[PDB]
Order: sequence, then structure tokens, then C-alpha cells
Amino acid sequence: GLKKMAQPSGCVERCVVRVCYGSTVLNGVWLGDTVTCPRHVIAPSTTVLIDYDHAYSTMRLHNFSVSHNGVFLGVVGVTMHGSVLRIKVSQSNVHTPKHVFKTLKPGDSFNILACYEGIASGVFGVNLRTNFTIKGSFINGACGSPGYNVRNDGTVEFCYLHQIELGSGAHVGSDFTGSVYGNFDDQPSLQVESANLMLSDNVVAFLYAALLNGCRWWLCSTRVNVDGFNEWAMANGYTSVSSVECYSILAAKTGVSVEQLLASIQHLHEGFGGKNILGYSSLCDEFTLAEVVKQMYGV
Amino acid sequence: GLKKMAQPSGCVERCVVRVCYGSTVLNGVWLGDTVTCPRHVIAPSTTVLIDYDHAYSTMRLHNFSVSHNGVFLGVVGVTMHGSVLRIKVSQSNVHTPKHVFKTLKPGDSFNILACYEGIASGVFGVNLRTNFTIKGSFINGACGSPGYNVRNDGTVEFCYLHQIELGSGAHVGSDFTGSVYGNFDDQPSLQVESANLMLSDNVVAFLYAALLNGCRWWLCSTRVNVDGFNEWAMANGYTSVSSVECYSILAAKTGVSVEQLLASIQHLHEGFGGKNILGYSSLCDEFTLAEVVKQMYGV
Repeated sequence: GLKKMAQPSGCVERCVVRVCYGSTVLNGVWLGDTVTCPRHVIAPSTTVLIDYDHAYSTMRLHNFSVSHNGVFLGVVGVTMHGSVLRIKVSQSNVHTPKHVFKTLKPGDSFNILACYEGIASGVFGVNLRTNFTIKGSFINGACGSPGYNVRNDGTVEFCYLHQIELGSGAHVGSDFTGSVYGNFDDQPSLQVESANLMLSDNVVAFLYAALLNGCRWWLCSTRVNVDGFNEWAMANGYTSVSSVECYSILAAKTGVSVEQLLASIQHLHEGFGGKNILGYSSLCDEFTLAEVVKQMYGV
Repeated sequence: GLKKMAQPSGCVERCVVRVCYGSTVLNGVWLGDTVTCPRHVIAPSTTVLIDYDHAYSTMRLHNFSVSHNGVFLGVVGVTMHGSVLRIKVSQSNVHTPKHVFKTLKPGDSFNILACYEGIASGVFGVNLRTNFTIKGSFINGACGSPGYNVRNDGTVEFCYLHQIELGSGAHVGSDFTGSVYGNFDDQPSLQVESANLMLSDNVVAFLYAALLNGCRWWLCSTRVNVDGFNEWAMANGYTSVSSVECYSILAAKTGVSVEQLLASIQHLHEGFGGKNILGYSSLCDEFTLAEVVKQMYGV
């Protein structure tokens, strides 16, 4: 069985703050004596292009208001790093978790804590897509909502700060160094993301989960090797497959090689007409190998 | 957009404890000076039918171990209430949230905090089906994982304790009074749940969500009234629709009457062939009216 789940949010909830500059309000993340938030908070109200260098030069500290659960924090200084601000505050968060900062790569799964006015409202798992966007559920005010992962030793990896929604509905964020994923602009514009590719590593994991649930009507006895599959994937909207050996735990429990699943992807690429696999009517790239193994075996 | 999300888990994480009796380990929920957990924890190791009254009669308090983050709570007394135990402990949980106990009805959405050995591992939203099961993701050791909702005023509604996985893969739990949802047996058996019905209320909410995203190819021009739909619903595996008055906010913005959606359900009852609605190839009863309203408008 497979369910997209989030890792527990409690340690991240204790870091979320409300950041206001003038009338503009969004979310930030308070670790130690630093609050990180999108620099959009200092943008002037205007319909023309934002000159953030100018806004930063004219910025005054007294225009900031930063609070955690309605308790206001004093602002000591502010510096700008790409698309984020680093706000130094006059006291440290006593609930700062053990943490690091990590930049995601396409195909990485992570957790979003959707926040509004410094208050978390929801949490869900997501995948960074090949076009460097995610499919979230955000409404007005979610800017600065953090993305995270929790390592096995309990270390929180801070990896995402929500920045903008594109005209297509795709969501764009930055890492905590201020680099926007996919090099999108952090202000309204007419930019469009590139076509989404199916995450082949995730589809292989999905088909192994199907096999382990007794669903195998689709299984191909043909084999396609990695080099051949990667050339096919180029022409058919799929990513390369990264490797084969990481699936050995599932290859052994089933009797099925990764190369058989690569052939099966090519066989199922257009549709199931009109059967289903684990309830899905087309191939699913929602679940990583790590998620399948964790949810099926606890590893 | 429509995404299944969970409400943040921090306030519930601080209530999960590890409950051990002999060698048997599961999860409990620590509120005030009471820990509630499934009575399965006192079951003998055997393949015969469990007599829980006899297990309770032979129980010894010193066989219990109850711990939070590796520190042990002194057990003072234990009573059995249906399928749960209420363990009195000598310390109160200083992180007990404002809370009530609520019994779910089919069609209700709630959050599951999946836990193992008293430690939370995942959080996800589920919906109670008409056969009083949920489709979660659990492996061995998840017994006692709590289900909750958080009210607008901050009150946590505790509504579910995970009990068993059926042969089908569906999951069964109890409420905090010890009543098993659907009155399934809380021990290994061959029980088969009745077939699920489509939750018509949730399908209506889902079609309102599609309208608000410009997805309208499926809208019937004609209408069916509630009485006519409910007659059809019996014959075709759908629940009766509750009322038309609830959807007025959706009926306003769209602005489509519930009767037009009920007619659309009748036409879309068979497949979409081969179109899709918000990515789905069939009607989705995953989302309640409250969820759609909260996710679209923050209310």
C-alpha cells in the first residue's frame, strides 16, 4: 500500500514566524537569532518591475515587524542574499532543532508546511519536478512557507522557501541561500516552466509496489537495458533511470529485474486501456524508491 | 488546485507514548494523567481466539512499561473500555492540548499520525468510508496511532486509534471510548467489510472545485432533483446526497446549482472516456465540502 505522507511537522512549526514590512506580510523561518524570508516582503506596491537593489538600499529596520505566535521579536539587522533576506533578531529561538541547509535536485521528495501569517495550516509531501516546480496547494499569503526533510538521525534539512505561483499554477521556491529553483524571477512576470518529465526512478518503484501487492497483469518479459531505456526516455517524456542496483531489495522479493520494468514502462507508456495498477489509470511517478521501501517494510 | 493535506501534527506528537506489556509494544495517547491505547497490548501470544476479559482479569500492573522520549511514567491503574485501555499514570502531560473526544461519521475527513514504538513517523489526511474503514499506510507496530482534527478555535478533536488491518488491506480503528468503527473485531480474523459506496456529498464538493479551475467540459445543462438522485444513488452504489443548502458558497461562486452537479454525476457515472477532471479519470470522493472551501478560500 502507498500513501503520500508528510514527515511530522512539530519541530518546524516551532520555527515559523510572521514577517511584515510596511503593509506586506509573509512567512519566515527562525533558527538561532536569524529569520530567513523571501525578499518580496520589502517590495514596493507597484505594477512595474521591482528593483530589489533599490528597495534594499532604502529599507529601514523600523518598518519590520516579526512575531512568533503573536510575540514580537526585535530586528537588529538585515542582509539580502539572492531572493531571501536574513533578518537578525535580538533573541534566539530556544526551540531551534538540529538542522542543516540542503539544496534539492529534481526527483527529490520533501515536505511543505503551508503557512499563513506565520501560522501553519497544512502539511503535505511533494516532489521537485524536472522543471524545478512543485504542485502545491497554496493561496494568497503562503509566501515563505518552508520545505524540509527529517534525516534518520533527526537532523532537519531546510530546503525550500515558497516564492511565487506561475501563471500555469506551478509553484516556485528558493533554497535558504536565496537561489531560486530553476532560476525563475521572484516577482510577477510572464515566465513559463519547461515541460514536466515523468520521473522514471519513481515509476520503477511504483511498479515494484504493484508487484508486491499481487498486481502483475502488465509485467513484460522483455528486457530493455539502461542505455536503451534512456535513449527511449529522451523521445517519450521520461527522465533517464539513474541506476539499477538500488532496487535489489525489491528485485529479490519479486522475481523481476529493473530491466523488465523498463520494458514494461515502454509497454504502458500511453495508457492501460482500460485496466488499472493500484487504482491508477496511468503510470504513477509520485512515490520514490525510499518511500516505497519505508512504507512497505519500514526501512 | 486540490491536494489532500494533513493539519499540522505538533500538538499531537507531544501526546504519543510507547506502551509495552510483556513483549508486546504499541502506541498510546497521553492526555492529562491518562494514557489510552488499544487493548491488544495485553493479548497473549497465541493463534486461538483472544479472550480479552480473561486477559484483563489476569493483568498485572508491573508488566506495563509506559515511556515518552525514553523516560518512564509510573502506572497507577488500568481499566478496559471496549477495545481500549485507560492507563492512569502518576504524571500529567504538561503538553496536553485543549481537546475533546469526537466520534466520526462516514464521509468525515481527519488526520492520521502514524507512529511506531511511541514515535511519530508520518502524517496524512484520510476520509472515513461508508464501511467504516480507512485507506491508510501502516506496517507492523502502528497500532494505537491516533487520528485527530483541529478546530478553528484550536481545540484538538481526538477521533481515532488505529486497531487492525483487514485481509483486504483496509484499516480499522476505534474511538477513544473504545467503540470500534464498524464494530469489527479487534483481533486477527477472517472478517470482510461490506463494499464501499461513493460519498455523494464529497463528489459534489469535488465537482465544485473543478468548476472553480475552469474545468467544465463535463457540466450537464440539465438538472436532477435530490429525490430523483437519491433513488438513482441506491441503484448505483452512491450514498444519498445530504442537502443543497451547504453548497451555496460554492453554488454562488460557480454559480451552479447542486441539481446540475447531481445530473452530471449520473452522466459521469461511467468513465470519462477518455477525458479527465483535475487529473482524475473517475469521480473522486476524497474531499469534503469543508476541505474544498478551506483550500480554495481559506475559510
